Amino acid sequence: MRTRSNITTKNGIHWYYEQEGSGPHVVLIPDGLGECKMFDKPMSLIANSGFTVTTFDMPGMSRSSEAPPETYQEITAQKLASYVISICDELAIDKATFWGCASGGCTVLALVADYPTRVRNALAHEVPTYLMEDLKPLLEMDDEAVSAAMSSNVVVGSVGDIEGSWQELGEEAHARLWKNYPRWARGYPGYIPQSTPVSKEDLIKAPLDWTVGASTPTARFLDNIVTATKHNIPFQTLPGMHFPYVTHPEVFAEYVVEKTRKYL
Repeated sequence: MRTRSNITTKNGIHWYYEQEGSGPHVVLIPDGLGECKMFDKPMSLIANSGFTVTTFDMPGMSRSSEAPPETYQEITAQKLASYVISICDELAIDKATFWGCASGGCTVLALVADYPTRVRNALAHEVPTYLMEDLKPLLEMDDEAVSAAMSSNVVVGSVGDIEGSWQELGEEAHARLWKNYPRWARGYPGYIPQSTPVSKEDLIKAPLDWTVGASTPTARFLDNIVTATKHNIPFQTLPGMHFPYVTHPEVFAEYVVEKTRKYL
């Protein structure tokens, strides 16, 4: 039931998307790197609970790399939500549950803020509200091969596994990732965190549950816990850190299907 296809929305982004299952829609928005191979394992498990799961590579990244620059430069949470709604329209996805980590978490919050009608329920994980110190070196590195190396060693710091779950993403996926690192570095950390709608009025326009990785240092996403606690957004930790769908696919699937059926 795992269909793979491509499609172009009228904003010019030539997406690569995947779908599997039948039931209510559950969309898995990738993180900054925009590689939906990271959803390959848990997507089948989420679909096996009776849901149509949709995922895709993000504009300018991986197999969605055929996109205009603005879609991967000076990126805001509102730009990304605009792009996610466009493919959602093209796939007749009327309303869905949205997952998003990091930059994808900004996207879901922007979806709740500006497209609440379209979200049955949102789940955000480790959303950046500020520019993190260990990201600053990556910001405006002109050599793209140095940028990829430096970016890739900041990202594996954020992955919470050192025994192959990162490696078995494949060599094709890690090749696509190698081109993605410099493009993400130059478009996201200097532009997406300030745009994240964590406004008190913006978080309640739709159901939202919030998570942080159980093993990341408290100071990193402390703002996420305070923001979520100050506005009765349900908050919880998942295993691992920044990529729980990569390091803990089964527990991640149970969380996703638990939170979606709770609003069905």
